[PDB]
Amino acid sequence: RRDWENPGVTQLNRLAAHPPFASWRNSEEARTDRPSQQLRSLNGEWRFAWFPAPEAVPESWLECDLPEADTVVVPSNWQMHGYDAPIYTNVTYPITVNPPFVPTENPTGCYSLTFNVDESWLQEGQTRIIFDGVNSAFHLWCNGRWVGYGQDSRLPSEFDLSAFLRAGENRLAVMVLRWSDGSYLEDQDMWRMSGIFRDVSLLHKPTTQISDFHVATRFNDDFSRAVLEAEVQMCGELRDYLRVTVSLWQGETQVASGTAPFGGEIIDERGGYADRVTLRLNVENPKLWSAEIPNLYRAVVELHTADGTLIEAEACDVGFREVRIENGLLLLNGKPLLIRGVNRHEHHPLHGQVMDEQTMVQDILLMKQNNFNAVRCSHYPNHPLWYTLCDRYGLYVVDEANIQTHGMVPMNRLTDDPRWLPAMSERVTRMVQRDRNHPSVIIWSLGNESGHGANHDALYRWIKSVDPSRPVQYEGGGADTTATDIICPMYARVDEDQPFPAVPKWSIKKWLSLPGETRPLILCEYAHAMGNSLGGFAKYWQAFRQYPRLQGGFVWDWVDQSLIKYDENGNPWSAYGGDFGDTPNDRQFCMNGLVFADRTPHPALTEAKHQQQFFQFRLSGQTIEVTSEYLFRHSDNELLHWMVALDGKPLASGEVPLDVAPQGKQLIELPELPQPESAGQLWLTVRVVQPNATAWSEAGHISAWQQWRLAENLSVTLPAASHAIPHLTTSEMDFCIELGNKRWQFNRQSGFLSQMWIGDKKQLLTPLRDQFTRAPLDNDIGVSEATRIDPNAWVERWKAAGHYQAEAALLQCTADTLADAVLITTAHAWQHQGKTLFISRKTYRIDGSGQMAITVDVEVASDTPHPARIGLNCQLAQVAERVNWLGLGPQENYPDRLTAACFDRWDLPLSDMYTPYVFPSENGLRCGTRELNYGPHQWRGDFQFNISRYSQQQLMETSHRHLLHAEEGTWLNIDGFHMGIGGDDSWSPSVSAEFQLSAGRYHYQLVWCQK
Amino acid sequence: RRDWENPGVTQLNRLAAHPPFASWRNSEEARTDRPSQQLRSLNGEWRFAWFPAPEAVPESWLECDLPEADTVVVPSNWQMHGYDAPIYTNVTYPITVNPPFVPTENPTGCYSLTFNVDESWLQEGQTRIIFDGVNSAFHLWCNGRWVGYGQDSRLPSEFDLSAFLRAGENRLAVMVLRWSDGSYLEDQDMWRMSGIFRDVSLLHKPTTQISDFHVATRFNDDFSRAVLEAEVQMCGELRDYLRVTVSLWQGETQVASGTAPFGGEIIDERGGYADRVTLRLNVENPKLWSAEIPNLYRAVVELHTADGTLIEAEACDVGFREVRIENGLLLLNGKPLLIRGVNRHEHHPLHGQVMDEQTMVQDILLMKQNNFNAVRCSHYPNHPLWYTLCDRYGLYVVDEANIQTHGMVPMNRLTDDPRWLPAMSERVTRMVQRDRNHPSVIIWSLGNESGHGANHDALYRWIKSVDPSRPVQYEGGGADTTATDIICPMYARVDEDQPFPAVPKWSIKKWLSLPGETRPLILCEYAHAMGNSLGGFAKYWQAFRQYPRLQGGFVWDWVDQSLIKYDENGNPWSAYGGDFGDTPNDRQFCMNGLVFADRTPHPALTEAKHQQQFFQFRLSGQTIEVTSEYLFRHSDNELLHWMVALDGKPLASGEVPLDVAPQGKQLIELPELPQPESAGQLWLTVRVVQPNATAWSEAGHISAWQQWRLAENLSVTLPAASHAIPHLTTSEMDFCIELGNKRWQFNRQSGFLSQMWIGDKKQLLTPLRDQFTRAPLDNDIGVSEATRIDPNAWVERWKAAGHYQAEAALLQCTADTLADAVLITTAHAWQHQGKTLFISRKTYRIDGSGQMAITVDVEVASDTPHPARIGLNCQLAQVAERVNWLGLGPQENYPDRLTAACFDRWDLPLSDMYTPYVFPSENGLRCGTRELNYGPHQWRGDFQFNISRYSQQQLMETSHRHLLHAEEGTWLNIDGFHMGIGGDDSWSPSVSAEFQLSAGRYHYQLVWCQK
Ligand SMILES: [Mg+2]
Ligand SMILES: [Mg+2]
Ligand SMILES: [Mg+2]
Ligand SMILES: [Mg+2]
Ligand code: NA
Ligand code: NA
Ligand code: NA
Ligand code: NA
Ligand code: NA
Ligand code: NA
Ligand code: NA
Ligand code: NA
Repeated sequence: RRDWENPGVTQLNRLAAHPPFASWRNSEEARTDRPSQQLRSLNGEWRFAWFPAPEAVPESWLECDLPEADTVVVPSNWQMHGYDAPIYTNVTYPITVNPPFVPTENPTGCYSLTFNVDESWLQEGQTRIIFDGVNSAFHLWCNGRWVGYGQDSRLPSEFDLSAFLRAGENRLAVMVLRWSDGSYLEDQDMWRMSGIFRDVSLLHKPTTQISDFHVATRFNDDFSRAVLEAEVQMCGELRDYLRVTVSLWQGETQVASGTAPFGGEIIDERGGYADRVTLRLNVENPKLWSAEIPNLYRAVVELHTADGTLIEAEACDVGFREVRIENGLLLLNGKPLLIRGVNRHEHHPLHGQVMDEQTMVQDILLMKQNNFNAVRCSHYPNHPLWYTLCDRYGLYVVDEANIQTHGMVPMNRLTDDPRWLPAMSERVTRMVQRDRNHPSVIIWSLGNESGHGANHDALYRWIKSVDPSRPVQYEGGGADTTATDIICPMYARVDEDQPFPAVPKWSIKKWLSLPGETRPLILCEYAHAMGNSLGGFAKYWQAFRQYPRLQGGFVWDWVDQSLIKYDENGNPWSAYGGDFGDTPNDRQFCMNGLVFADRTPHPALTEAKHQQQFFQFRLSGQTIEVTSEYLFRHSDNELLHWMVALDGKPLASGEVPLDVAPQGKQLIELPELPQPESAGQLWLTVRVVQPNATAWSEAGHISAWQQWRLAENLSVTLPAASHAIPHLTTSEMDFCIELGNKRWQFNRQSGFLSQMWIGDKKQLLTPLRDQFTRAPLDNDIGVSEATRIDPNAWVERWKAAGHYQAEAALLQCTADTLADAVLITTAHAWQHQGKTLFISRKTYRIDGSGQMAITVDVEVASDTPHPARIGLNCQLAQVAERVNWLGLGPQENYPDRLTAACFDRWDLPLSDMYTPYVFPSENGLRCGTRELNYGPHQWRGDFQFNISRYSQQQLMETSHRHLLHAEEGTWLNIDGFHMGIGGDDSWSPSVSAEFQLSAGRYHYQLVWCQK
Repeated sequence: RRDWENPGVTQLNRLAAHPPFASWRNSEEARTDRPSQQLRSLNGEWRFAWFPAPEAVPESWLECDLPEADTVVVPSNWQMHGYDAPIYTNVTYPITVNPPFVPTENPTGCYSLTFNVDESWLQEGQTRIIFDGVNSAFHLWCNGRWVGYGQDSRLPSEFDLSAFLRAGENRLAVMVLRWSDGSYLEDQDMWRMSGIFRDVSLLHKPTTQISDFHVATRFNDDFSRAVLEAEVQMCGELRDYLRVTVSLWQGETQVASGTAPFGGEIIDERGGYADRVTLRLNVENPKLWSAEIPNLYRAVVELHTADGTLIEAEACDVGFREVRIENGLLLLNGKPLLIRGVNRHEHHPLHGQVMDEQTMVQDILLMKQNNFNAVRCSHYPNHPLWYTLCDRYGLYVVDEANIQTHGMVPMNRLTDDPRWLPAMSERVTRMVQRDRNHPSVIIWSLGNESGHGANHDALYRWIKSVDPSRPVQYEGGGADTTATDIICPMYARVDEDQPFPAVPKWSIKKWLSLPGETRPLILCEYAHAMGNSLGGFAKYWQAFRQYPRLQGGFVWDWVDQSLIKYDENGNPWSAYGGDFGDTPNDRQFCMNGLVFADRTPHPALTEAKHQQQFFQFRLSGQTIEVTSEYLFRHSDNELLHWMVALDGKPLASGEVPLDVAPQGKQLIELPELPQPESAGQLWLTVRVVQPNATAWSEAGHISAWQQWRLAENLSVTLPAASHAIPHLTTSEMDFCIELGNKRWQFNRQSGFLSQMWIGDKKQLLTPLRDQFTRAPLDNDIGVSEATRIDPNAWVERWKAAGHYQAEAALLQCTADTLADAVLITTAHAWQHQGKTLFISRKTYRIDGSGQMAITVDVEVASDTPHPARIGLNCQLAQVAERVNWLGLGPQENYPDRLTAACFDRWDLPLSDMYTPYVFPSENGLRCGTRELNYGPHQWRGDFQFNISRYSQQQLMETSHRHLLHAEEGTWLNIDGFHMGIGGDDSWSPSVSAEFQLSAGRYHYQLVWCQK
């Protein structure tokens, strides 16, 4: 029959979808969410054999274990055990595009298990097997007898095994296909993996059973009264003595209870549902659920007889919350949401797409600790535990149907085809049937990047009909179609229009006010966090705060999709697409996360945390205004610490308790600050600290911060006249300057400081030279490759103009003796094929104090692409343990991503001054720096710098971070000016005009001396 | 696999649905709609073997013909050849209700055909088979090899046979199943038949082919400009030299043309459809399509090369029209429709559910001739030729999906179940894909009586998305749900509310103005035409005309669903449900047609014609005002004939051409009419006559009529005093009156006129007695049965009150002699077990002129159910050929169904005074009669009458019309008063209060004399 090549067959003998069941036979166990004896896990050691096609599977495998088979752990993806390569591709399909057919060579995973069943399970009731996730399709046998078939990798497939099992030993056989017609709806850009990758379980239900239940909560106008409505469905024989009781619990306190026999209200001419009942419980002053305060109740559904004998019980966590769009605003409990969201794929660097509790909790804690309140299930229903954890920890969830057809041409080719409506309907309907009782799910999504087809309109309406409690969104076909309640674009910019034909990405501010438009706007994807990125992140949040109908968005994305590989020595290294031998591939485009695969933060995470802060600050005189952005909670775990420092030297500090109502304001008057005697700039830093630990954070957690410049006292005092006078020694090749045992050598051929000496010790391994380039970031490169060059990309514009190739031509090199100093004057021109790109004019002034004052004035040809940087570089002989600077830090920061960084005195190990981006680039920059200290050296001015053991050349020429080698000495890059990093997306230039180096003429000055 | 018990499997290897194809290889043949050699009919003689189950089918049938098999005509229903019994059932399922399972005893029809295929068909291109209608499911084999599977009895199933066929002799094997999971969606109230009941064909297409095309017509504000947009899709290899030309023709004149290569506009980020193109043709002053003037163009779609070589051509008829709902009104071409509709099942008394052109054309002609402009496809897509004929003759069509689940408890059990959404979607989507190019289709329907479920809402939105040119309607779940653009109730009454729980049927006038309601109301079913019915029909049309938003409805229904059976002598008779040995059955509830199965009209059809007239009339003095109800056409085939008569005697007549604009008025001034010499009532009759023949009518066709009373001259002149004096003779048992040769005998024990003589000739066979009962109409009975009594039904109320058993008790019987007359005075009481139901007081006055004046005064007990009639009856000895009367006629007419009848002198054969309803009842009544003549007898007064060879007793006791026997003499029923017939529905009392005999006291008077 080849059911895996037929979209008319998505399942065979599969049971109906339903909310999580456990079939408790004790009500109290249901109430407390204790493990149920009737729900058994079949996870663990299974038998597995790989085959090139389903035709290669020997008939004997159905009857008994194959000797060639291995013992593997389930759940698992079989690629993670090295049976075949995990394929990765971005836009194009991993297979030949000819629907509904798949390749004849279809990797087949043969799973089997020998397991025990209690006789009590078979003497009464129903025994079913539950596969929470099988990728992408499977056939099931039990004791040699065929049971059924299933598709959709991301939802549970359940089969009745009551007629198949025997008491004692039984054997399952599961034939898993890598490719099916299901694969055409599963084109998410990620590692293409297969197998039994989610839990396998056995569930025993009584013959007379709860088959479905739906929980709704309606509210009065001010949410002081609620009605919990619970619809319960049954299967089996209806009897007059049957009853349903629904009880509601707040912790250990029962708040309400209701009992009724079966028999629903009349709904049409033929009567009503005899096999259903709806219970209604009044709740006075309900404790409302939100991400801020995840108040939960417990609902217990008891199926029983009139005399009080329990048949079975089911239960769920209930969150009293209302989600509605009104007057163009998404409201939760009557209040407008501001979505601090992120997209999160299910990814583990070691276990692939297998999810576990520890990884999930780790993600949620890190998200909430970094001021995220929302998550998008990109792009499929998640492991069932995810929702439980989001209910309890408090996160807003967008639950998304497992439908992506991004490789189709055009994108809507399947989704506009009525012949694919059945298969698509199943992916939407079975998701809703499973997850509808979770309070954390506030929005349904119809899938991702599948264009806009009629099937979307149909399924949009289906959800609106069955579940009016949640808005429906969908981005395909231009982000504002008739299939979405929310304008939900991907990578629409703040101020800049991108007017693509048919599917424009308008400025988000402009999009809101288009003729006739009234809906809220929440970006389903924004701020592409690929490599050194999140440039311009602050621009989004300023817009979100200013515009009521701009209600936030979901960052792309949470975690790098890298996998661990082992070299010749067996050492682990982070691998991306193309490293597993898969071709065609899309290189490092799978790594766009705010955290590394091991959940170590990227520098961008702190920028996200700062901008997503829940308290806003203003300073007027001595008064600090604190405004709460919380909608529900008072600031009952918040203390404001303030500190005033003169150039990093602390002068005054204090702490004030925060007492701010939701949306409220608190004024804090600072005490009289003493005027410092010394020159310099006073800086005020405030931080919000959480004194008490929570479910999601430790005691002392910092949740918010802000800085201001206070009084500045400019230095007017002249330094004391120096006793020593520097001497100029002139040879043919060199201008030399001597001061005691110190020496500065300027090569007259090159026109650069070629060496410095302190006694017999040399300071430089490479001369001090101008630098106008950086090792290209992911955003500089875009989609440009060696075989497919994108001439628009920043790196290619730099390469074509000769920026990386330009040679310094000496125009001038003179030396003059002043009264108290030696003045070296130089001029250079960087040319490429007759074209002067840059001109650098310098003076070097060395006086008796041992200070070298360097003045730099650069010309940049108006018609050359704006340079990545304007600065100097050298390789220092010194290798020191610590780096000490007065400037923005402590973390890496760039001009369009420095809001999170604070001005202060910072001291870090040299290793912290390098960011280990998997794909090496310009990294570790610190801006707004007024003083830098490294070993004996001190640099003073107003500059940007990075400092590491890796040259810009090595970073540029090395593909992976694990292939990098520490060079001799220390490479220093000191920039007068540095270009923004961008990141609005990673496939087109995204650096905003104000962060491009376009002024034409630039000036900076430095002082180099010994500390 | 048992695919016929799986709602997830509705087809295997079935090709996509599409508009009618013929694959012409000649453009002129496509333009002219001539037969195509590439479309071959496989209709004719096939081989057939019946089996009790699919398991009972021998494996040799796949390869070789069975000797036990018979030769049958295809298309056919196998129940019509007597293989098994055609089951009839209304609300209940004919099978055990256990979805998706069907009975193990599942009658299986094995069809096979051996046929020739020419090598040329297989050498190149694609050969497909098309089964237009197979009931209910089937597997297909070709030359022993399995091809595919299909469900949905009412749409074509198509399969590619290109790889299966061989040059020369080929054999098809079709295993048809009576029951499948498809049956759960096919629970229409009709005969349950099966087999290959629509056409079978072979279609040859090239490999590079037109695979789909859609035609839209859009207009400017005043319909003076139009754009025809034609989307053309292809299959096969795309080449740059490929072209599509769409040409539009008005007869033999090409009005527009457009040519383009393949490649549609960009629709998303992935581009557009390379295999599609859209052509736009401008049309100035288009001739518009309507039911009034069915103007058609021909669109020809040519697939060709750039150098001019035709590959293939497809085509369709195009009607330029716009259907939209605006401000609560359904509009066609800017004008509000008034739907004069009827429901039409596909039924033939000899061929069952097999349809032919002759029958279809016969139905359409009769419909249009009786002023119908609309048809509802109750309850499934029709034979493809139906739409062609409606396009060409001009009828508005509601195309309805083959979805009915009336037997489900509750009615929406399947339609609210997402697991049934795939199967339901196919029934909707494949209908739209087939029929979307037909201009006659103006409204889509989601099916019938399937409650309201979320699946309806999903499919409603699907249609709205893919085809915004047509409104969507659906009655289920209360007629006004979110799945309907039109309030479309079944059997909602005009003034009377029926407030059923959950699904009330409001008064249609009330329904429109319910809080928040804005939609149009068109009844999907109304005026149930079961037996002697359509009482109160005029009430609907008065309402339709008065209320803008009441836009008509569809009568239930067109044709009686009786079948032909034969007796011992081979004489045919009409059989209903239960006559074919099927049980449980719903008796004569299959016969609700306006015409008999052979298309002979019921009397009700003339009432429909008159009420649905397109011209309205008013009279003011001498002025006749004629108002056109046409929306588009001038009255360019209409002449007004007027006649003035005095008690049936013509005094003046004339004719005036009608020249009335649509919606316009014409005033016609009648000439000076001379005052008559005689006493009596002048009557004016007008009729609209069509002088010219049309496509749908003959010359002289009468389309409209109306009558008014003019001047009346009351008779004041005393008749010449009669010389003869009647004489009274008294015995103990009789009062006898003598006048020359004439004798009247009144029995003194009974109190009735027992005999009359003229010479030796006796006039009566049964005495003249009061009658208060009628042989019960289908409406009087409702759903009441002998085993299941409905005590609310009129017949049961009458029975329980003793009306049929009432025995006359004599209270008074006297004889008086007047100067010139004999006076007989009588009084009777009708009592049932001590209770007096009626009292009748009479006088009989016989004077010297031979005239017997009868005065009747009746008392009806206020607490007895209102009587069916208040009259007299007798069995006359005479059998005469003709019946002549001055009153309403010529056809049968009742108090609530007499608007179509005209007051004139009528003369018919006796047999025309009996209406042969298949289920015998009171019939043949004529109302408002002032004079009746039969043989030697004349009756004068103001009465209702019927006259036949059948007593009320025989009509009541005889089940079928073919079992009736002419009794001796002639049964005369003369009523002072007669109850209404009702018919708003036929399962509850429907006789309106104004037509019930509730006055308590009644008076009428008759004169009986010799003519
Ligand atoms: Mg399949
Ligand atoms: Mg700041
Ligand atoms: Mg089926
Ligand atoms: Mg009239
Ligand atoms: Na906002
Ligand atoms: Na990605
Ligand atoms: Na606090
Ligand atoms: Na690199
Ligand atoms: Na109307
Ligand atoms: Na019927
Ligand atoms: Na005329
Ligand atoms: Na009868």
